[PDB]
Amino acid sequence: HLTMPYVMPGDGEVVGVGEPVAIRFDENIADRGAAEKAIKITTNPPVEGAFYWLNNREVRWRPEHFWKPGTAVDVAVNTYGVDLGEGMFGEDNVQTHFTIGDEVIATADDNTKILTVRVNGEVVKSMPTSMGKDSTPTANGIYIVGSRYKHIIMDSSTYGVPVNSPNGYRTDVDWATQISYSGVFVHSAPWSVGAQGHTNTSHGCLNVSPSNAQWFYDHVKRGDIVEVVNTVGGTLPGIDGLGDWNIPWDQWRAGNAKA
Ligand SMILES: *SCc1ccccc1
Repeated sequence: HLTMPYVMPGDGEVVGVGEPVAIRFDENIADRGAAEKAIKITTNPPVEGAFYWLNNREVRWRPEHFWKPGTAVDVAVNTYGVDLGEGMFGEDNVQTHFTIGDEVIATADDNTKILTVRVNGEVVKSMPTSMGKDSTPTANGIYIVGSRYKHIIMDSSTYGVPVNSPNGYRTDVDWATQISYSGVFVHSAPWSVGAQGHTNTSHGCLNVSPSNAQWFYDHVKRGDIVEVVNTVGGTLPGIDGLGDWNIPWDQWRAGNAKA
């Protein structure tokens, strides 16, 4: 019984200031503490960080605050032959190096209905946006940018939710940047340009103009941050998959290796 670790982000990547280290196993880990002790993270400049498990197969490590731009990170997952509990052994090691890019923080403020992109503190874009309508609102919180798609079909049935049901949907969109595993995206919405900056019309996604969505796709990278503030929604879950920063540091740091 072997289990293979997979580390994100990829070796040689540049990622945003929000990117956690992720170590994800292809089997449930019975002894989380054993996995944690086998994983060594080196930072330059050196920063404290801590492990927190999103579920039984994936642990994350990050610092208290967003990474400092230019930080170099080395991840040594020394799991080959290590007993991860219930007679499961690590199949191999993984060794990954990556670097933190520029500080890119985009804030969507429902009081202004503008998505402002700041690069190292400077506004580079101000994008009118239309967010989730009151019945399906966009959650407030900190979102980590994930994958991007030039065109993607978003079908609720991907999440076990029938399309012709209350929480259902089926649409195709261009220039989509993923910001939660729950299915929140920044994307092109030419049909809501009138409403962008004025009225929330979406199902939760951040609708922007075709040009702004393409800009986002081209220039915002994995690990950059989107913050949503002042909506009528709740808070993005800490264990979403891209919601890691919504867990306060004191809780994160304490971890969940015994849970
Ligand atoms: S963008 C569609 C969507 C539905 C539910 C939750 C989040 C996003």
